[PDB]
Amino acid sequence: IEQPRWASKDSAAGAASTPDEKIVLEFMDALTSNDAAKLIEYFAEDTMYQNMPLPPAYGRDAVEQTLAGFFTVVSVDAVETFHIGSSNGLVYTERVDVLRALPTGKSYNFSILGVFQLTEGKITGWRDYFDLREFEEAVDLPLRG
Amino acid sequence: IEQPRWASKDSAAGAASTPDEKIVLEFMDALTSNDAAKLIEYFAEDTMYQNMPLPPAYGRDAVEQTLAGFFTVVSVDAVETFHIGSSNGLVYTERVDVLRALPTGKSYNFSILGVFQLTEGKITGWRDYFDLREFEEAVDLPLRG
Repeated sequence: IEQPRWASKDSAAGAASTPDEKIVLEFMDALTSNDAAKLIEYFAEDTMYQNMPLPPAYGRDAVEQTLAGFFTVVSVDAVETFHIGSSNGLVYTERVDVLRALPTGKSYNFSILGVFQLTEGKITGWRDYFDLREFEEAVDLPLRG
Repeated sequence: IEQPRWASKDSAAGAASTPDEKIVLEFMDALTSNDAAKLIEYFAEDTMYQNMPLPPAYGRDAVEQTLAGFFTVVSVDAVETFHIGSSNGLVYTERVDVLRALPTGKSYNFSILGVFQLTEGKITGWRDYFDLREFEEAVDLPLRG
């Protein structure tokens, strides 16, 4: 997938310049592992993960459960981060995730702006904002929201 | 509107601390005017506005047309900004917008994360990321995506 017209060099992923920005970019790379056990290592005990506005997962256990269930029906084939930046303890990623439904083989491009909060290098909060119209079809799980 | 559990006092709207952050907050306040003629004044000639992943408006004319059309069928009744922050020339707003359908009187709460790029105090880019599942019903305009 190509770089959008509005992409700004000043905030490109390769220009990450804080420890937290770099950790989040590592996490973005690890997403294609489709491995909840690998991914949960990035989270603190006191944490949350939410695909807005679906019910949020609070605590590391719930997060791991959610990720595991997700990777049961969907593969993250690619993550392209156009922008990374940070402010007042929050890290922002403007990106596209390519998701593939395991039962159907259909692929989906999701334009996503996500916010991360890290405490001592571990994720205490992750909220992704994107259009969920196709997320329902892409994920063979009830959304519950 | 209630403060979400994950809200950080460190990045609260009232703590906006750069000229750009303050401008974007002023624009957030102006949205409830439902007045495209008022709103387009915040924009540069070279600009874009997109509700991801719907077709983008490029140039000031298209943006004003889009805003006018939206305000023909929907009222922005409230904008609650939980977080504002900025980094590498971009401004981020984590917020909820309350939209009301004019033909039905039905209200909708949208959880939105928006990125803004400003040049000399004027909007050069505005992209809102949120779930469009209800946007379709909320807006009595054909979606082009």
